Amino acid sequence: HWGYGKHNGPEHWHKDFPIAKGERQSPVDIDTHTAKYDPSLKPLSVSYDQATSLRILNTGYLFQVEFDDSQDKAVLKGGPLDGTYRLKQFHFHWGSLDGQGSEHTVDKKKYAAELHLVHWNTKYGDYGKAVQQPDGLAVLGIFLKVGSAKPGLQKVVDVLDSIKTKGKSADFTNFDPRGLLPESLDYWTYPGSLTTPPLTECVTWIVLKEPISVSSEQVLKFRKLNFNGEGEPEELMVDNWRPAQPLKNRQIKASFK
Ligand SMILES: CCCSc1c(F)c(F)c(S(N)(=O)=O)c(F)c1F
Ligand SMILES: CCCSc1c(F)c(F)c(S(N)(=O)=O)c(F)c1F
Ligand SMILES: [Zn+2]
Repeated sequence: HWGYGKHNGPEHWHKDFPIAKGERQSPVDIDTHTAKYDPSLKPLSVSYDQATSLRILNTGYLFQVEFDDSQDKAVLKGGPLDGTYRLKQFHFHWGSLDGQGSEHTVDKKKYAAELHLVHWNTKYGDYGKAVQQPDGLAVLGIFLKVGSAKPGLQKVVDVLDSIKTKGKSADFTNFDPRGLLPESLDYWTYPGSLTTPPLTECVTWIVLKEPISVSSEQVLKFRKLNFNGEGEPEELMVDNWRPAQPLKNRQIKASFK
């Protein structure tokens, strides 16, 4: 199966998922000097006041926190989006070293990790339909740098030892994703794709300019997870990021400056 290694990593994915070589692949390098300020973009509206987390899961590729998306609770709207997108899950990608781990880059700068909050377009009724459509998903991306601890991340960090291996889950209720946001909602936006197979071109990317700070100890705990399942040989879950893909004809828009 696909993964992040020499044998089955990003450079191999095209053989099972030919859209890997498509015209709107993600992530990309964000060249801050060619991005266009767009005074017509709206401020993002991130409404997470009624978010209901359910569960945290080690998928064998990453870990994800899942939300009850059976009602209009936690929604993203505004900015470049038409309509209303419902929060389904967040997850992270991270490095073996603090020097790498993010999927998007900024003027070629790699961050230690990248948080993705995945939302689906409620015009399509549910996630499984939405992920098939060109404007099905909106993913909010937030860079992590290593520095001061992020207090709102600690509840996540502390549960990871209960989901060390592929397929493990744990109840994860009452987690507030507002704790993971930076102060500023200034963003870049561009049309792209899932960054993991099946690499579908269904994503409007919204990448915040301001990183959040996490401690060395918090990211260290991400790196103790395992790609493998229980009772299989230990492979640390590190470097689960796809490198930047060709921008092709696309324009990155900035909400600011
Ligand atoms: C023997 C186990 C690895 S075989 C393999 C593979 F090499 C891939 F590149 C892929 S891919 N194109 O999905 O990365 C794959 F699914 C595989 F099963
Ligand atoms: C694979 C599709 C099922 S889960 C998923 C996803 F929805 C994403 F948007 C992304 S991402 N990285 O494009 O936000 C992701 F990595 C995922 F694993
Ligand atoms: Zn992701």
